[PDB]
Amino acid sequence: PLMVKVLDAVRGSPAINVAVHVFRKGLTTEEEFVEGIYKVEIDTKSYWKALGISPFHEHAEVVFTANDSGPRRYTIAALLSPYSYSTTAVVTN
Amino acid sequence: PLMVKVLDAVRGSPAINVAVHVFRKGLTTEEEFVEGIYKVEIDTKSYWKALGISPFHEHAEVVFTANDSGPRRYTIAALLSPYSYSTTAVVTN
Amino acid sequence: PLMVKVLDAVRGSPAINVAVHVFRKGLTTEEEFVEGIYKVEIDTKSYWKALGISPFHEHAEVVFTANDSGPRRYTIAALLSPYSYSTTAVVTN
Amino acid sequence: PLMVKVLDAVRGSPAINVAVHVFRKGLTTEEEFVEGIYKVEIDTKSYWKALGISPFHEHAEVVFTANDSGPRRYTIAALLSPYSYSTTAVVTN
Amino acid sequence: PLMVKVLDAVRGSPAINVAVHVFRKGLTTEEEFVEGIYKVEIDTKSYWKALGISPFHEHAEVVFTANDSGPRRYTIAALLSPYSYSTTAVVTN
Repeated sequence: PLMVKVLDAVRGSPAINVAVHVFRKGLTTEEEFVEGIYKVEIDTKSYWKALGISPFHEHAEVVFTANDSGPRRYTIAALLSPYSYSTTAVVTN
Repeated sequence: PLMVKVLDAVRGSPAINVAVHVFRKGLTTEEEFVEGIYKVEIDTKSYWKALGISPFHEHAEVVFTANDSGPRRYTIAALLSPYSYSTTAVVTN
Repeated sequence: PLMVKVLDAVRGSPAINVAVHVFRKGLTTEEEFVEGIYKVEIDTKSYWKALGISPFHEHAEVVFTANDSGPRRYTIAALLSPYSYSTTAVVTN
Repeated sequence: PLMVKVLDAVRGSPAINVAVHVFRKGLTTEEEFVEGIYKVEIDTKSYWKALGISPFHEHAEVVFTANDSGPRRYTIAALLSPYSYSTTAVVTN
Repeated sequence: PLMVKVLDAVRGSPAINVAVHVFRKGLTTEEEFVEGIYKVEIDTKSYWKALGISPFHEHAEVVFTANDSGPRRYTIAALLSPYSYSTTAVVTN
């Protein structure tokens, strides 16, 4: 037998985030997985990845430059954060 | 036997996010997976990926430049955040 | 037998984050895993990864430069933080 | 037998973070794992990783430079910190 | 038999962080592990890792330079710190 009980009875008004997982049993390889159920990515960067099998093999002249700059703003009040009977505000005077 | 019970009885007015998964049993390879059920991507960048098998193999002259700049703003009040009986506001005076 | 009981009875209005996992049994390899259920990535950078099998094999001339700069701001009030009967605010006078 | 009971009865309005895991039984290899259930990454950097099998094998001339600079600010009030019947604020006069 | 009871009865409004784990039984290798359940990484850097099998094997000329500098500020009020019936504030006059 295998029984899983989550949140059988609720009487009020809650704020919930539920994730239930029950299991019974060349260059990049991934198999038989679960990735990023409740996931947040903000300002994620990747430049070079898995270029090939034989890149720049013979007499390569490469100049690599990466500039991250400038005015960038990120304002968040609640992130993966449930609330109940509260007050949430973002004010920019 | 295999029984899974989630949120059998609800009496109020809640705010819920539910995700239930039950399982019974060349360059980039992925197989038999679950990816990004509740997923948020904001300002995600990727420049070079999986260029080929033999890229720039012989006598390549490459100049790579990546500039991230400028005025960019991201304002979010609630992200993956359920609420009940509350107040949410974004004000820009 | 295998029984798992989580949050059987609730009488108020709470704020919850629930994650339940029950299990019964070339270059980068990953198999049979669970990754990043409740995960937040902010300003994550990766430049070179898994370039290939034979990159820059013979007589390579490479100039690598990585500049991180500029005015960048990240303001967050609640991150993976549920609340109930409270006050949350982000104010920029 | 195997019984696990977590948070059977709740009478108030709490703020909770729950994670329950029950188990019954070339270059980088990982297998049969759980990684990053409640995980926060802020300003994480990686430059070179898993370049290949034979990179820069013969007569390589490499100039590597990594500059981290500039005005960058990160302001967070609550991180992985649930609260109840409280006051949370971020004020920038 | 194997019984585990955590937080059977709650009468007030607390702030909790719960993590329960019950178990019954080329270059970098990891297997059968649990890593980073409640984990925070701020300003974590890694430059070179797992370059390959035979990197820079013959007559390599390498100049490595790593500069960490610039005005960077990190301000956090509560980190992995739940609170109840309190006051939390970050003020920048």
